[PDB]
Amino acid sequence: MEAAHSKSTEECLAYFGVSETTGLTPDQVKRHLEKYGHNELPAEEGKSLWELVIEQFEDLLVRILLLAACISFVLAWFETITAFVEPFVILLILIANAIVGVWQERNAENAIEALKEYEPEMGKVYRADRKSVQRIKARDIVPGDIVEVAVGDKVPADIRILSIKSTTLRVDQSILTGESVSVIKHTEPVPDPRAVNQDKKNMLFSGTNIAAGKALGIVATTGVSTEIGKIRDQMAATEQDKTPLQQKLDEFGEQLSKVISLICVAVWLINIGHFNDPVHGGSWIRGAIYYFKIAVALAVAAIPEGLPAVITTCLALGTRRMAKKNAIVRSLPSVETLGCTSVICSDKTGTLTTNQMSVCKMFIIDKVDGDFCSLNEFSITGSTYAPEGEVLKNDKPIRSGQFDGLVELATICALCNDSSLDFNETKGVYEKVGEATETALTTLVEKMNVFNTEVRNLSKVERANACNSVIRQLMKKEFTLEFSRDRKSMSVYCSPAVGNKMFVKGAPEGVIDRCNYVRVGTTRVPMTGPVKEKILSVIKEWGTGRDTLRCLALATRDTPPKREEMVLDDSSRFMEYETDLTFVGVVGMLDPPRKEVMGSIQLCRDAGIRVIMITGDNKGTAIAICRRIGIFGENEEVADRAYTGREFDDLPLAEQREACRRACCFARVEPSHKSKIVEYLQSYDEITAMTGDGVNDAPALKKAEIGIAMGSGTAVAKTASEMVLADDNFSTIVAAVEEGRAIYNNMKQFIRYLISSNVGEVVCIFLTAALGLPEALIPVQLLWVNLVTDGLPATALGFNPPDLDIMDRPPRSPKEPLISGWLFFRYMAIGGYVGAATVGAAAWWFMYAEDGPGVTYHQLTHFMQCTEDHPHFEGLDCEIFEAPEPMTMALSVLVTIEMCNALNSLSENQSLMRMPPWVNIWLLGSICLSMSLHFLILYVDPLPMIFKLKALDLTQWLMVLKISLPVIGLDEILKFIARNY
Ligand SMILES: C/C=C(/C)C(=O)O[C@H]1C(C)=C2[C@H]([C@@H]1OC(=O)CCCCCCC)[C@@](C)(OC(C)=O)C[C@H](OC(=O)CCCCCc1ccc(/N=N/c3ccccc3)cc1)[C@@]1(O)[C@H]2OC(=O)[C@@]1(C)O
Ligand code: NA
Repeated sequence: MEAAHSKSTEECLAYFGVSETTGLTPDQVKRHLEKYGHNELPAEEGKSLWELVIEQFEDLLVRILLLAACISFVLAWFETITAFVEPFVILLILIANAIVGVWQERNAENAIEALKEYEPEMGKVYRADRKSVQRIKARDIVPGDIVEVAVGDKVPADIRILSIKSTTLRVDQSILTGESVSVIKHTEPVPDPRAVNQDKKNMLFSGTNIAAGKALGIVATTGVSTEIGKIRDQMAATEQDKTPLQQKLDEFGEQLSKVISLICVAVWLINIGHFNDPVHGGSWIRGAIYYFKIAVALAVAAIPEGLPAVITTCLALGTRRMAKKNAIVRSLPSVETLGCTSVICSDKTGTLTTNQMSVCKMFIIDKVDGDFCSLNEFSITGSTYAPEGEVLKNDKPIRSGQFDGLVELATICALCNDSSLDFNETKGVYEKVGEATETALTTLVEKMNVFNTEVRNLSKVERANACNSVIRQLMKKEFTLEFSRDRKSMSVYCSPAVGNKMFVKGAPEGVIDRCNYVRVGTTRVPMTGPVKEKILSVIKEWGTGRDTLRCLALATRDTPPKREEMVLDDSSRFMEYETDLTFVGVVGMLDPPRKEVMGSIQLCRDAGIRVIMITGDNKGTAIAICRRIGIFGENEEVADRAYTGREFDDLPLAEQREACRRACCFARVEPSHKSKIVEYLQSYDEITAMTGDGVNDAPALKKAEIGIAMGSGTAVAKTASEMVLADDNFSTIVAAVEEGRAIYNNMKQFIRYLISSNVGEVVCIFLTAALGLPEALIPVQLLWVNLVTDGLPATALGFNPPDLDIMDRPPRSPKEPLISGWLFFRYMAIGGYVGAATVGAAAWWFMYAEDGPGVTYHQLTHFMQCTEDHPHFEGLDCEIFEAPEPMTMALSVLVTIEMCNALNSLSENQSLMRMPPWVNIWLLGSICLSMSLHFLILYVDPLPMIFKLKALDLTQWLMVLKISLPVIGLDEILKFIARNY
């Protein structure tokens, strides 16, 4: 049954054809099981380790490296023990990344799997095969089963309550909405078919816990058809878009594949003269090997092997840094999307305010005389739940007992209240026991002390519930009509130890409309026009004005109906029992905003981040609270920038999307509205942060770019969110967004640094193949630089001091490329220099170097013909063309250039003369280690044979410096162009 809440208990039994006493027959269970399936959510389609490994090798760049490794293995097979080092190192990189990926997925947690912790293992049913109850597996429960639940039981399916075998039935529905008080259930049907779950007073939802009582019911839906099952299907459908940087890697990969292939065509076209080369000759087996080991070098030089290690280590350190600021980020790639947040949708009571109620104002009727009227407004000091306060009128201490209207006012707050106070010695602070708005009333009557009781000598524990207990002795709480959203009030039936009385509290409009009289001290006066208008006017002054208070109308029924003429089980008749009331007074309490929220809203204004408030208050107070914390101006018109649940649904889908682009406040939203607002924001390409703390909020948290859960929220809300606020404070979001922009600012820099190095390395290898020179750089050397020599200053670039105007700029566009425009031309000139500096360095030692054999450029270009001992050759040893020394010139030039290029990466356009290189201390320290590591591989005896290197003379290093140092001069010239032109 889709709408079993709207059907009577007889209609539900008639639908399935099951008796409440006998239960489903064995043949009915057979057919109901085949029709509706088993009472369980679908299992996770877990990927195999093989599936992950394939995923690791699905990336094009990884595939290129694997191909290069294979070519290297073959070349090593047909070539010195060092030969197979190159294949192994490449493979080790790939293997490690895969292991990292596998570990990441294993650590990852799935919210849908979390939903299964709310699936009980067992369930109690009544079936026709046995007379007594049967405790079967909850998986085997089918719709139409007669199910019994009691205290401690977890509800196994969506159950329509048939009969409550106890006095009352209280259910803990906290998994749906978060930390909440138990809800009373009944058996009468709910008229509205489109009613929300909060109003389904006759339904037991799967996963909830029975707080107290015992009832018999009939199963309405099972599996994915339950309310918790519908939420799973919404989460399954939600697709997680790749972070902008992840998409850029996909872009950089496919564009790099085109350049590598076009270079292979370019080298073939440049060396097309080999078609006119004679046929007889052994240089063809050497030629194919020459271009194959250049292809391996071309792949290593193009791919930044160390970039993922530097990226994942900067995000991991930023997560530890955010954790000290109470921001628990779960996914590392989501830190980039955190700095890109454009709209923040936040709840109020948990995040924007402290959720610590306290009565601040109250008024009782002072005098009614025809058209004249006067009230007795009061002020209450003390913002905590402690009974330490003072009642004031016109800022003057008063004794509350001297006013008779306050005596009846306090008895309502003490009796029409299900909460209490309690003192904790481990913290020395009075704590809350129950609802926050009800605990404020118990604290209020303690500050009043309307009976002038002596509490000075009472202990702190006794002081907490002392004046309340006195009032509790005077009257006897017979029964309680619980709160319901249709009448928005609750009442209690009391008798003395004079006839009986009823004390009512609730929303002002509903309670005052049911008042026919007005309490004036101890007398009674009929409710008239000018009195009701004076009362309702002060209601709007406290709820809409600067006070932003939540008002509660308090009334009594001096002549309640007879006890036998009342039915305490019909929740629909509760409003009829709460009629013909006498207005006593109104109590207004404040949910104060946090201290750091007002400044955090202004930081979002300076950073171009829009804040949207989501409350449960009426539209008048929600707009008033927005004007208080800074969402709206005090005199700013907000006719089309604030909506409610009914207002938003009464709009067509066209005007709903237009409303979400200008709205900054949503009051009393339906459960589906959070996911609808996210989609409308995403339709405008907004990066939306959404808050929530229950399974109801779980689909909206996954749909939003960044779900934000509460540290005190449910486990499902945390597993569904990208960030968890440890202190539930809204300011943690702004601090996490600020840190997200700061991380990406430094992250943008070392990416450009490592990428520009790969550009210069390719130009170096393209010049080697286009001219026919010996290999100036070997893939083993390039891997050592791209992983270690350049990876250390890249990590150091992640610690660059952040800009002082980060929160003064609009959020970054996700489609903004890292390198484009004039910067794209810079790294071409820089890369064109590195490629020419390294190739020219190795060609120097071969040609103009005194320490090295002078050789003609033709000989160097035609060095593969040395074997002939041609007359064109001078009989020079052919082994010279394989000498180690020249590869050290190209390597030391490349290393020193990247050390200089790392200094130029401290700023995009600012000069080093203006922003000095010693701004980042970690960058200078990383350069020292990287250079020392260069000497380690140059001098420590095992390493240079592995890297095919030899030490350089003090004269040779000066040649490296005069070739590498002009990089700073070249890059400063390019920076000087962007600044002044
Ligand atoms: C890398 C080396 C070379 C030689 C190359 O071809 O690079 C070109 C290239 C692909 C781009 C271009 C480059 O084009 C040129 O330089 C053309 C010069 C021609 C000169 C001819 C002289 C005769 C770029 C380089 O030109 C310059 C001059 O910088 C600029 C730009 O690139 C980026 O902005 C970086 C995004 C990073 C994204 C983040 C990222 C993180 C980790 C990554 N891998 N982790 C791995 C780990 C393990 C395994 C594998 C990977 C990869 C990326 C782009 O145009 C880019 O193709 C694009 O679509 C843009 C918008 O991305
Ligand atoms: Na999400």
